[PDB]
Amino acid sequence: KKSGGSSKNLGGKSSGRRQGIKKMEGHYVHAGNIIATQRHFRWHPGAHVGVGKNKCLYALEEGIVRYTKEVYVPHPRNTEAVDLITRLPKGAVLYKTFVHVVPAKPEGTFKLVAML
RNA sequence: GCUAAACCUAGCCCCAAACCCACUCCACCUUACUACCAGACAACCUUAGCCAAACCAUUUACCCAAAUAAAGUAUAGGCGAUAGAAAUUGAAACCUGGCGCAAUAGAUAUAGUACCGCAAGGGAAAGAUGAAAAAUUAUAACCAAGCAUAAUAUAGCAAGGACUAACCCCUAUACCUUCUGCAUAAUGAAUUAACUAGAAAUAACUUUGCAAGGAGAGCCAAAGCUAAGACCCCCGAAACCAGACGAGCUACCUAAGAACAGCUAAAAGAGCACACCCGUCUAUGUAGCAAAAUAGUGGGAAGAUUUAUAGGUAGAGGCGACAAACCUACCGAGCCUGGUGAUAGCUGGUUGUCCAAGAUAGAAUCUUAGUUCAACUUUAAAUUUGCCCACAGAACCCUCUAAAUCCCCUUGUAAAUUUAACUGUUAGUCCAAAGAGGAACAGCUCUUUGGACACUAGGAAAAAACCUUGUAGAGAGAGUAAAAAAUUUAACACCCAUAGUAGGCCUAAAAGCAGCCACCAAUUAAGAAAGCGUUCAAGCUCAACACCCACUACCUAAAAAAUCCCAAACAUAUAACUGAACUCCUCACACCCAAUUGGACCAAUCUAUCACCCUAUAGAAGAACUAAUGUUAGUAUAAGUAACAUGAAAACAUUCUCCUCCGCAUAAGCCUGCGUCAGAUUAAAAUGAACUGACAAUUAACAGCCCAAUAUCUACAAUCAACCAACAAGUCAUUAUUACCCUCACUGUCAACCCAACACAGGCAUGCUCAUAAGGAAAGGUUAAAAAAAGUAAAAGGAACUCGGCAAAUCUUACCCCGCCUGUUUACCAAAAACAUCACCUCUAGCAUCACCAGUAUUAGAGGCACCGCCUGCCCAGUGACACAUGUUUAACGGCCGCGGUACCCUAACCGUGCAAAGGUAGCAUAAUCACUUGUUCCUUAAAUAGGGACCUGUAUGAAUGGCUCCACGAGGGUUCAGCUGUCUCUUACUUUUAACCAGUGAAAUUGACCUGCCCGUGAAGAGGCGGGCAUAACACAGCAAGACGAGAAGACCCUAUGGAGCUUUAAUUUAUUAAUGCAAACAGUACCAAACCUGCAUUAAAAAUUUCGGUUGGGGCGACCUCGGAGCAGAACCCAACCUCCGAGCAGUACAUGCUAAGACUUCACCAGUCAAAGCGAACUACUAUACUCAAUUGAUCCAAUAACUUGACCAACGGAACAAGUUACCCUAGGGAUAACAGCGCAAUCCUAUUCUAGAGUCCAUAUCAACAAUAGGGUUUACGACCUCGAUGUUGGAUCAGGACAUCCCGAUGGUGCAGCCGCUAUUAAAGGUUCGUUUGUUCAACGAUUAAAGUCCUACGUGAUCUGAGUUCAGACCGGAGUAAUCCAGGUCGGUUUCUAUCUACUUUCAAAUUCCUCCCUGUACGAAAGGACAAGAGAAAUAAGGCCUACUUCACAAAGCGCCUUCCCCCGUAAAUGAUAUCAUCUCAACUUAGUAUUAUACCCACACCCACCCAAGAACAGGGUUUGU
RNA sequence: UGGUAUAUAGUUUAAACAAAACGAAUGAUUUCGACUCAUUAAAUUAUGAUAAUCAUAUUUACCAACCA
RNA sequence: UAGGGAAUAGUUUAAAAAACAGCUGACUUUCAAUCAGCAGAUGGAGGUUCAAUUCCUCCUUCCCUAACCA
Ligand SMILES: [K+]
Ligand SMILES: [K+]
Ligand SMILES: [K+]
Ligand SMILES: [K+]
Ligand SMILES: [K+]
Ligand SMILES: [K+]
Ligand SMILES: [K+]
Ligand SMILES: [K+]
Ligand SMILES: [K+]
Ligand SMILES: [K+]
Ligand SMILES: [K+]
Ligand SMILES: [K+]
Ligand SMILES: [K+]
Ligand SMILES: [K+]
Ligand SMILES: [K+]
Ligand SMILES: [K+]
Ligand SMILES: [K+]
Ligand SMILES: [K+]
Ligand SMILES: [K+]
Ligand SMILES: [K+]
Ligand SMILES: [K+]
Ligand SMILES: [K+]
Ligand SMILES: [K+]
Ligand SMILES: [K+]
Ligand SMILES: [K+]
Ligand SMILES: [K+]
Ligand SMILES: [K+]
Ligand SMILES: [K+]
Ligand SMILES: [Mg+2]
Ligand SMILES: [Mg+2]
Ligand SMILES: [Mg+2]
Ligand SMILES: [Mg+2]
Ligand SMILES: [Mg+2]
Ligand SMILES: [Mg+2]
Ligand SMILES: [Mg+2]
Ligand SMILES: [Mg+2]
Ligand SMILES: [Mg+2]
Ligand SMILES: [Mg+2]
Ligand SMILES: [Mg+2]
Ligand SMILES: [Mg+2]
Ligand SMILES: [Mg+2]
Ligand SMILES: [Mg+2]
Ligand SMILES: [Mg+2]
Ligand SMILES: [Mg+2]
Ligand SMILES: [Mg+2]
Ligand SMILES: [Mg+2]
Ligand SMILES: [Mg+2]
Ligand SMILES: [Mg+2]
Ligand SMILES: [Mg+2]
Ligand SMILES: [Mg+2]
Ligand SMILES: [Mg+2]
Ligand SMILES: [Mg+2]
Ligand SMILES: [Mg+2]
Ligand SMILES: [Mg+2]
Ligand SMILES: [Mg+2]
Ligand SMILES: [Mg+2]
Ligand SMILES: [Mg+2]
Ligand SMILES: [Mg+2]
Ligand SMILES: [Mg+2]
Ligand SMILES: [Mg+2]
Ligand SMILES: [Mg+2]
Ligand SMILES: [Mg+2]
Ligand SMILES: [Mg+2]
Ligand SMILES: [Mg+2]
Ligand SMILES: [Mg+2]
Ligand SMILES: [Mg+2]
Ligand SMILES: [Mg+2]
Ligand SMILES: [Mg+2]
Ligand SMILES: [Mg+2]
Ligand SMILES: [Mg+2]
Ligand SMILES: [Mg+2]
Ligand SMILES: [Mg+2]
Ligand SMILES: [Mg+2]
Ligand SMILES: [Mg+2]
Ligand SMILES: [Mg+2]
Ligand SMILES: [Mg+2]
Ligand SMILES: [Mg+2]
Ligand SMILES: [Mg+2]
Ligand SMILES: [Mg+2]
Ligand SMILES: [Mg+2]
Ligand SMILES: [Mg+2]
Ligand SMILES: [Mg+2]
Ligand SMILES: [Mg+2]
Ligand SMILES: [Mg+2]
Ligand SMILES: [Mg+2]
Ligand SMILES: [Mg+2]
Ligand SMILES: [Mg+2]
Ligand SMILES: [Mg+2]
Ligand SMILES: [Mg+2]
Ligand SMILES: [Mg+2]
Ligand SMILES: [Mg+2]
Ligand SMILES: [Mg+2]
Ligand SMILES: [Mg+2]
Ligand SMILES: [Mg+2]
Ligand SMILES: [Mg+2]
Ligand SMILES: [Mg+2]
Ligand SMILES: [Mg+2]
Ligand SMILES: [Mg+2]
Ligand SMILES: [Mg+2]
Ligand SMILES: [Mg+2]
Ligand SMILES: [Mg+2]
Ligand SMILES: [Mg+2]
Ligand SMILES: [Mg+2]
Ligand SMILES: [Mg+2]
Ligand SMILES: [Mg+2]
Ligand SMILES: [Mg+2]
Ligand SMILES: [Mg+2]
Ligand SMILES: [Mg+2]
Ligand SMILES: [Mg+2]
Ligand SMILES: [Mg+2]
Ligand SMILES: [Mg+2]
Ligand SMILES: [Mg+2]
Ligand SMILES: [Mg+2]
Ligand SMILES: [Mg+2]
Ligand SMILES: [Mg+2]
Ligand SMILES: [Mg+2]
Ligand SMILES: [Mg+2]
Ligand SMILES: [Mg+2]
Ligand SMILES: [Mg+2]
Ligand SMILES: [Mg+2]
Ligand SMILES: [Mg+2]
Ligand SMILES: [Mg+2]
Ligand SMILES: [Mg+2]
Ligand SMILES: [Mg+2]
Ligand SMILES: [Mg+2]
Ligand SMILES: [Mg+2]
Ligand SMILES: [Mg+2]
Ligand SMILES: [Mg+2]
Ligand SMILES: [Mg+2]
Ligand SMILES: [Mg+2]
Ligand SMILES: [Mg+2]
Ligand SMILES: [Mg+2]
Ligand SMILES: [Mg+2]
Ligand SMILES: [Mg+2]
Ligand SMILES: [Mg+2]
Ligand SMILES: [Mg+2]
Ligand SMILES: [Mg+2]
Ligand SMILES: [Mg+2]
Ligand SMILES: [Mg+2]
Ligand SMILES: [Mg+2]
Repeated sequence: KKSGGSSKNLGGKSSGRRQGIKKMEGHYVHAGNIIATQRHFRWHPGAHVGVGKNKCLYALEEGIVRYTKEVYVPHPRNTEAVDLITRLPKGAVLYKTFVHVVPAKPEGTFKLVAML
């Protein structure tokens, strides 16, 4: 009988992006394999780890994935990060979580091919 | 032992072969089956649609002249669904058979007959001996249901375990379907027999053959190829189209006919009133007399009347005084056949045994009742890891610094992935936990984690979701698991008090105690005062001393609903026992999940070959029925029930009694259908006969069946036809000339009769009779209960009944609304205010040989309004029409304002301003007119939501969509005087019918099976069937209607379906058709130019056609929403919903290598799409965090179109998008749904109600006489909501009548406590449910108001108790009006008039709770107690009444061997809330859940009933039957 | 019963610390008056809290309703 | 309860203008009319934009519509 009002909120129907870690600590990866996806920089690229447009971390070499805590030093051109470290107390250091790939195989080997 | 059972032929089916094709005579196209006369009418012309496309709109296979192959190829196509060649290639061919049926099969077939239908057309059923029936006292018996032989004994899904024993004991909630879940009161089923339902490609698998080849040309082939085997149901709509058949009913019309007494007036669409026509109201009837009737009452009855006969109009239609009427007994558009096995995402159904595995995140979708992908699940195969998991490791911003997860060697285990091939599931329930919404309600809704259920067992009482427990068998063995409810409450001090001082101040006063300051001090000891109190004072307590032991607790305070409480019981014998399908023991072992899937066996039948008292191995298939409101047949149940029938006596000769609705004849129709003989047949009836067989019969004068030609003639009604007067202007006639001498044939003739399925209470024209000279019988017999039906009479009253004076009686006044009037309509729920109508007005048309019309603008046609009377106002902006250059037109569609201010208020002549085409004029007005509204006032009634007259901005009155008056009329609606009455107070008596009993005959719906109880509880939420209790030998008959969610009709309300149809339109598409215009074509004439018809191509109208009308949704509608991104819910890998909470997007800017290419990866849970990228080529570069731009989303598939190419194109926003389609249905239809609303129940308790706790405030003071705020704690289930659990193959819904059952939260009556209780009246609380709780006016009302009363006129529940008991005013279909909405169809919370209420009782229950009675008033006490006065009791006692219950007839009254009331008689106990004594714990006191005493209690008292084979028969104050009483009154 | 509005001099009426209006008085003015002008008197439904705002009950207004 | 629209000088309208009203004068014996001058406005709050009656958002007042079916 008595009619009621409607909800005034629209949208909010987006689905999950299925982002996060794809390769955990100790996993074996091949060159090109995506290690992690993210919308903001939660994990930073370390050794033999590339970063794409969308902050996607991928393996540059074949090997084992490792996660570490390292000291963060921004690039001087980056003004937002450089305007933050100049306001820190003398003695403080910023830390961030980096992901690395420890290579497994060597670049190659020298083989005998002829005896001239 | 009956009924029955059983059979093998009749013939039929599919092929082959072969082309096929008459006859005695007579008759047959007119009314077919009819001997015989003047004619000329003639045949051809695209099938459409269902359906498919999941809608639909282009489109959607249908032999078309050779099997195979080419080939499902070329090609076509909303390039979708699907459709689909050819060239070319090139085979075989002996009718006489059957792994076909065998009487529900096979042809429908014993036959296109019987029968149904006007017609087209539809369309059956069944038989059974034997060699011989010229062997008929024959051919044995044994078998379905149903019965009989032979009824029954506490108790219960009917059995099982058993047992000496049938029953008694113990255990046990029918089946199918459908669901989250059914004993469910959800579906289907009476039962027996028979019949009745899974059809196939692709690929793959299995088993042979051959093998780089296979195959009996085609084709395939990187082990393939050939062959075989093995997988895809049944019934059902409303509809659509084509072609036939129908106007003997009905609607209208044509031709020529008929009927209408009597009276009044004599003029009549006049009145009274027969025949006749219609069908107003009431009752009855409701499977009937009747698929629309009967009785009574009513309307009309010389006209727009009624009616017989023949003919005409036919479904894309007709007809229509429009009711969406009627067109052969369901017309929103007929019937039949066919297309047609229409379609159905929907319901129902789906047939042998046994084992095994087996419950599922989600996405898209005109999609959420479905489907596809994924996920889960199954089988086969290959391979190698899967599950469990150690450290280490995974973010800052930030609020819960969460339980956890992700990753993961070891370890313990045995699964996992991949490949191949498939189906089903995709409508979820509770519990725990984390949360969202709602109300920190819901058996509520939405997500997540896990569990259980949808499988077994045990337990929690019964029990889907809680606990225990799972792997299957036998056992008269054992050990265990879970598993039983505990609690009982409030005593408390005694004793004593002098003084500075009335401290100071304030104050009228302030003295311990209104306020401010101080708060010192006397006495052994006592506050410049802690609580009451006083106007201020007085006055009473507390803190003090003394005395000596109060020598305490300071942890909780209640309860009430409705049929009947609910196991029975128990405080004391030593913790162990009982207890499963778990586990052990002896033996055995494939032997307990829906859908789905895999596998092992098999009945019968046919065929091949065996076999040979009924089998084997194989091959085949119409291969298996406890269920489809299934089909046919048989037989039960209801049920020997409902219902049906014959006037009397007698010599069967006749007579008597009573009806007379008639009767006789003709026409029509029918066709031998009560004449004789006979009968085994038949009626209720083993004389009669309408049935069977034979025989006979209706005789023409009545009637029917007619006529030579040509030309020609026919002005003057009828009505007693004469006066007279009319309009509606009428039914009757010849002559001339020619031709023409035979004559009585043929047919109908009966009856008790036709149309309605009937030997039907219906329908049926005319003449005479008009109450009969003709024709008929209401009672089978008895009894004389209820209820019911039809009548008669009724004391006193006289509408108090009721929605209403319905009905009955009686013979009557006045008024209002609507419509003028007679008239017409929804055959079968509406007769009316609706339609028509005289009159008025608008529009169109200047004319002839089939309508209008044999007419000509004083005409005809299309429409509106509705006689008359007074009137019909303003608007042409918009739409339309006309005219076309403006323009014209509303008696065409339609429309006809607002703001602010001013005379005290109200109002505004007036002032200011804007808009419009014009601004609602006259009039009327609380209306039949949205709501407000029961508006105000007068009349009317004792009392008025009624009615009438007025007042009235009515903001939604209003003028030919006609407005306002006024005669007459009305089965219209409303009010009323008077009278009348059984309508009512308040019923009663009698008669008839029915009824019951006897006799005869003998139905229907219904039926899972039944060995068919009550209470409470439980439960799919309302139990005869479950749990706990109570009750209980068996059995008929008559009554009742509370229940069996009783019977009946697959709900008509509501929702759903990409289901239908009707109507409307500014929905989409289209103009075939019709009309007009233009061009062309055709055609001619003297640079100009050609009539029309016809054809083609365009344009514009008209009138139509086809198709559709999205979804989500705490039912639908309205509103809102539909794609993408960020945040929270979701805290830590990923994922996660709500019509949940917030913020955003549908770009922009910079580059111009945002160039080419390419490993490896992520992925919005599928697909599609989307995303990140090393190296490399080529560039750039030595500075630019440059080498995939910044930016969060910043977006759109295929086809198609454009384009030379590159490339571009949709707010396809319903955003995975249909190339293009809206409304309405109450005129509606079909399929379903309790998956989904409205009534009811159930849950919940926000709202509502009640109580308690708290003590601010009110009450002069005074918190608790009384009332009560802010809040708190519980309970109730009467309101309004919310939820969607049972029911939509039906649970009938308001109020009232009838009868009431129950709760107490008590309205009166009773007993008590308190009072701001003097008394009389009251307020409040405790206890009490035995008894009682009125009549009236308006309203449909429940309520409410009012009038008069009462001791009181209680609150609630019982399916808002009760419709198989009633009522239908209201609500709530089909008709209609008003206002409003809309272009219209149509619609509204609106108002108004009208509108069919079925049921024969099978079961349960009940049908004498036998018998104590309640209250008011009067007198008296008493003018007493009380009291200033006014005023005015209780108790005791007495008397008289009312009601109720139970009886009776002396009188009265209705009546009369009797029954009744209006009359008379009788009527008997109590209830418990408290108030008081004695007296301990606690030596006072204290009514004591202390022992005890009293008010103060009934084994409710007693009363009633109490014997028993004379009993055939009769009588009765006894009674339905039976029974009972009497007969010492059995001629 | 329900909610929704409600209140201001003596009345009438904006607004609450109280504004204007009718009437009253007073003068100014006129030969005297009316008009006019000026001046004066005159009020917040009352109860409890915030401290002047919410409540509290009244007060009259205002619409709502058995049901099928 | 749901939904749409509106708010501009004291008043009524327009896309920051007019009209009156008001104030100041002239004309008239006086008033009115007339003539000549002067003033006054974007309900409220918040935000974008250099700039907002003119782009959005919430609140107040008022208006209109719907509030249905059994
Ligand atoms: K369809
Ligand atoms: K047959
Ligand atoms: K059920
Ligand atoms: K049912
Ligand atoms: K059932
Ligand atoms: K069934
Ligand atoms: K005819
Ligand atoms: K069903
Ligand atoms: K569906
Ligand atoms: K004092
Ligand atoms: K006959
Ligand atoms: K009849
Ligand atoms: K006679
Ligand atoms: K009729
Ligand atoms: K009538
Ligand atoms: K016009
Ligand atoms: K009236
Ligand atoms: K009146
Ligand atoms: K009109
Ligand atoms: K009438
Ligand atoms: K009587
Ligand atoms: K009954
Ligand atoms: K029923
Ligand atoms: K709901
Ligand atoms: K869509
Ligand atoms: K609720
Ligand atoms: K139902
Ligand atoms: K005591
Ligand atoms: Mg989100
Ligand atoms: Mg989501
Ligand atoms: Mg289709
Ligand atoms: Mg060919
Ligand atoms: Mg046959
Ligand atoms: Mg038998
Ligand atoms: Mg038993
Ligand atoms: Mg079955
Ligand atoms: Mg259900
Ligand atoms: Mg059950
Ligand atoms: Mg039952
Ligand atoms: Mg059903
Ligand atoms: Mg098959
Ligand atoms: Mg069609
Ligand atoms: Mg047709
Ligand atoms: Mg006829
Ligand atoms: Mg006839
Ligand atoms: Mg005629
Ligand atoms: Mg006459
Ligand atoms: Mg007459
Ligand atoms: Mg008459
Ligand atoms: Mg007619
Ligand atoms: Mg009509
Ligand atoms: Mg109609
Ligand atoms: Mg079908
Ligand atoms: Mg199994
Ligand atoms: Mg779509
Ligand atoms: Mg689904
Ligand atoms: Mg591992
Ligand atoms: Mg799913
Ligand atoms: Mg639930
Ligand atoms: Mg003192
Ligand atoms: Mg003093
Ligand atoms: Mg003092
Ligand atoms: Mg004293
Ligand atoms: Mg005092
Ligand atoms: Mg003091
Ligand atoms: Mg003391
Ligand atoms: Mg045991
Ligand atoms: Mg076991
Ligand atoms: Mg076993
Ligand atoms: Mg066998
Ligand atoms: Mg066999
Ligand atoms: Mg079969
Ligand atoms: Mg059978
Ligand atoms: Mg059957
Ligand atoms: Mg019976
Ligand atoms: Mg009978
Ligand atoms: Mg009879
Ligand atoms: Mg004759
Ligand atoms: Mg005769
Ligand atoms: Mg008789
Ligand atoms: Mg009889
Ligand atoms: Mg009777
Ligand atoms: Mg009488
Ligand atoms: Mg009355
Ligand atoms: Mg009267
Ligand atoms: Mg009455
Ligand atoms: Mg009458
Ligand atoms: Mg009339
Ligand atoms: Mg007249
Ligand atoms: Mg009718
Ligand atoms: Mg009628
Ligand atoms: Mg009329
Ligand atoms: Mg007019
Ligand atoms: Mg005005
Ligand atoms: Mg005024
Ligand atoms: Mg007027
Ligand atoms: Mg009205
Ligand atoms: Mg009356
Ligand atoms: Mg009007
Ligand atoms: Mg009108
Ligand atoms: Mg009348
Ligand atoms: Mg009439
Ligand atoms: Mg009998
Ligand atoms: Mg049944
Ligand atoms: Mg029960
Ligand atoms: Mg009986
Ligand atoms: Mg009965
Ligand atoms: Mg149904
Ligand atoms: Mg459709
Ligand atoms: Mg269709
Ligand atoms: Mg659509
Ligand atoms: Mg919908
Ligand atoms: Mg809804
Ligand atoms: Mg909408
Ligand atoms: Mg994916
Ligand atoms: Mg590179
Ligand atoms: Mg979509
Ligand atoms: Mg998507
Ligand atoms: Mg209607
Ligand atoms: Mg139906
Ligand atoms: Mg339900
Ligand atoms: Mg309900
Ligand atoms: Mg029920
Ligand atoms: Mg409750
Ligand atoms: Mg007080
Ligand atoms: Mg639910
Ligand atoms: Mg049923
Ligand atoms: Mg009580
Ligand atoms: Mg009572
Ligand atoms: Mg009821
Ligand atoms: Mg009943
Ligand atoms: Mg009625
Ligand atoms: Mg009515
Ligand atoms: Mg109307
Ligand atoms: Mg009537
Ligand atoms: Mg009835
Ligand atoms: Mg006395
Ligand atoms: Mg004592
Ligand atoms: Mg003592
Ligand atoms: Mg003077």
